Amino acid sequence: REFMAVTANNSQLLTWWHNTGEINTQTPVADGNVRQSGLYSVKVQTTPASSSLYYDSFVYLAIPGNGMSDQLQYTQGYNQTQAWTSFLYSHDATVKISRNGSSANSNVVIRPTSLNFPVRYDNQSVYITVPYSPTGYRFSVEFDDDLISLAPSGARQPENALLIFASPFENSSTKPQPGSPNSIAPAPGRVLGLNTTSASTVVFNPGVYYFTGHDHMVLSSSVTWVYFAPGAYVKGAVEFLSTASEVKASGHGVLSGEQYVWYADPDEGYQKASGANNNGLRMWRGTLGNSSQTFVLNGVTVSAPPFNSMDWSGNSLDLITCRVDDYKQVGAFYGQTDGLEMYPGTILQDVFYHTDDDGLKMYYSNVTARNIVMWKESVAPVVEFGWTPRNTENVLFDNVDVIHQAYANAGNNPGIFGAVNNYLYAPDGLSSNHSTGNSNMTVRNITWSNFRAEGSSSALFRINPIQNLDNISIKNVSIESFEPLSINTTESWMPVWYDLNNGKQITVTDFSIEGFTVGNTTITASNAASVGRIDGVDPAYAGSVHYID
Ligand SMILES: *[C@@H]1O[C@H](CO)[C@@H](O)[C@H](O)[C@H]1NC(C)=O
Ligand SMILES: *[C@@H]1O[C@H](CO)[C@@H](O)[C@H](O)[C@H]1NC(C)=O
Ligand SMILES: *[C@@H]1O[C@H](CO)[C@@H](O)[C@H](O)[C@H]1NC(C)=O
Ligand SMILES: *[C@@H]1O[C@H](CO)[C@@H](O)[C@H](O)[C@H]1NC(C)=O
Ligand SMILES: *[C@@H]1O[C@H](CO)[C@@H](O)[C@H](O)[C@H]1NC(C)=O
Ligand SMILES: *[C@@H]1O[C@H](CO)[C@@H](O)[C@H](O)[C@H]1NC(C)=O
Ligand SMILES: *[C@@H]1O[C@H](CO)[C@@H](O)[C@H](O)[C@H]1NC(C)=O
Ligand SMILES: *[C@@H]1O[C@H](CO)[C@@H](O)[C@H](O)[C@H]1NC(C)=O
Ligand SMILES: *[C@@H]1O[C@H](CO)[C@@H](O)[C@H](O)[C@H]1NC(C)=O
Ligand SMILES: *[C@@H]1O[C@H](CO)[C@@H](O)[C@H](O)[C@H]1NC(C)=O
Ligand SMILES: *[C@@H]1O[C@H](CO)[C@@H](O)[C@H](O)[C@H]1NC(C)=O
Repeated sequence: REFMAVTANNSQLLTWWHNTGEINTQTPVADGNVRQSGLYSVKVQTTPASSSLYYDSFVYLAIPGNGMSDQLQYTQGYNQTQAWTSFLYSHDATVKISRNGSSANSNVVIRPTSLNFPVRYDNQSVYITVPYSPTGYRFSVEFDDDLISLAPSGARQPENALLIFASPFENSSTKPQPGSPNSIAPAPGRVLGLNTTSASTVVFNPGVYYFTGHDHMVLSSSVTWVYFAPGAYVKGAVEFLSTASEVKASGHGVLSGEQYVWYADPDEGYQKASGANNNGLRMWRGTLGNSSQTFVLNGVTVSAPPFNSMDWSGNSLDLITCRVDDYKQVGAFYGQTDGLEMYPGTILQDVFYHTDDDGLKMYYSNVTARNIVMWKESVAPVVEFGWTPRNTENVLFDNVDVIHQAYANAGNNPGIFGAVNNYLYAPDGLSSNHSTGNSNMTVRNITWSNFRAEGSSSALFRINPIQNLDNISIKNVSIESFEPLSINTTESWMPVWYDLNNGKQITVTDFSIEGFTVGNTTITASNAASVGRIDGVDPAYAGSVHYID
């Protein structure tokens, strides 16, 4: 009979397919269709490896502009595309990647490079041995003959990326069990009524769903759980109306914003927002009441966000906290596609971020984020804590691998650790005016450890002390190489700042750097400037920046 995909559904491996897959690299796909990679084929086999059968795993594809040519102006203008595949496993597995029959053999580089997964080449295919881990893995497979140079940094990156998201099975806390109370399971196609349903749980089983570019998933006040099953592909954006103790989004399905134009404004027919009013449609949105709420986000893959990925509405955001795990953001080619907000007390781990703006937004206290892989695009720092002076303390960001960066100029506000200017006076974040800070606020007890920047990188830090800084520690940070000196994105700095109202000088206390390396060179106080390119620390703060060797 004619060939057909064969998927796995057993205790060791789960893969899925879409019969409405559409090969398309220039226009929007049909409402009920799913853009599929025409370049990469992926199959998975549970070890031990043998002549046994390999199971097909659907490879999704995201492209800049989502097929809307008039939206390309809102991207960086690169021709890069991003493909990815997800599967669940509970045992070591071999991932077999195949390109078309006419493609020549080419070695690959897996990022993060610290994974060191066994790789073998045979039968015009690439075999990667992915070990099982309860936290799973999220990595990039980069073919040497697919690398291109991104101007003006010259960064060497895949023209057609392929991401592999291997995740653990779903337990009863992330998957609606049989007999789950008061649930609703919409049929494939246009999804209606969720904004008025009396259901508590919305279940998206395998299939394709869409809300169009002029509506989104507004969930009624009774909905406290939305589930995206592995094999479910939902075109839309989520907004909870519930003010309950917990609102949750889980499952390993996909939530895609590809039908929305950049900066789509829900209050204006979803047309591009007027005057950068900051009302672009978020992929995750909620609204607080007068009581605490926890946002649990687990397993989901978000693709093609039309604006910031997430923000909660409310006068007091101190009552919201997040619990994020095994989550990914892909195909975020548009500008201002920020990573998630990590509200007070948040625990975020095992995440993959493709972002063209603020990545790890350190705006709240008692936050812990670890095991993150980031494909930083061309705008904003990897870590952001500028824009507005704040009282923030007790933060730990650990094990963050920035596998790529492609900045272009100083105006992009480049840097691994950055704090841009005050948004109220410098909307684009860059200004020589450093007298709008707040001497009455302090960011304290911050730890950024085990950060790794692969390939060419921007500056270690570009920090505006818009409020006092105290006890900030950088422990273990490796930069493989620096971007070109000519694009002015690699020199680190920290200018002296002053209080907006009384002119009191903002203070910096105990800012330590340890285990900082550039390529094969260890950075110390002696070569901090000449090799580490740290030459912009204000003389007033120089004595507060310590190199622990
Ligand atoms: C086959 O794959 C190569 C990359 O290996 C790609 O450049 C080429 O366009 C593909 N052939 C076609 C026409 O599908
Ligand atoms: C994509 O852009 C790169 C430069 O960044 C260029 O080398 C490559 O030829 C372009 N690909 C196509 C199909 O034009
Ligand atoms: C529910 O959402 C639909 C759009 O899908 C909208 O037309 C309708 O007015 C909404 N219902 C209410 C009560 O807001
Ligand atoms: C795997 O099988 C289970 C049980 O029949 C089913 O609920 C699930 O949808 C299947 N997964 C897929 C997408 O094939
Ligand atoms: C929060 O609002 C509810 C509903 O109006 C009310 O019953 C409750 O007393 C309020 N809680 C506080 C802290 O005032
Ligand atoms: C941080 O957690 C501590 C408990 O260790 C608590 O006292 C403090 O209020 C929290 N800070 C914020 C702003 O949530
Ligand atoms: C400091 O922050 C860490 C997180 O990095 C937290 O575990 C610890 O309780 C905080 N205590 C202080 C003030 O050092
Ligand atoms: C800096 O900006 C503030 C806020 O707009 C303004 O009040 C002040 O005059 C500016 N100072 C300089 C150096 O122009
Ligand atoms: C920094 O890396 C070294 C590698 O030898 C490791 O021993 C140390 O624990 C790391 N420091 C932190 C705080 O993770
Ligand atoms: C980098 O950008 C800053 C701010 O735009 C500017 O002051 C500096 O001169 C630039 N670096 C150089 C010397 O080109
Ligand atoms: C260190 O890196 C530089 C630049 O890549 C290279 O020229 C040099 O040979 C390297 N030295 C060692 C000992 O690896």
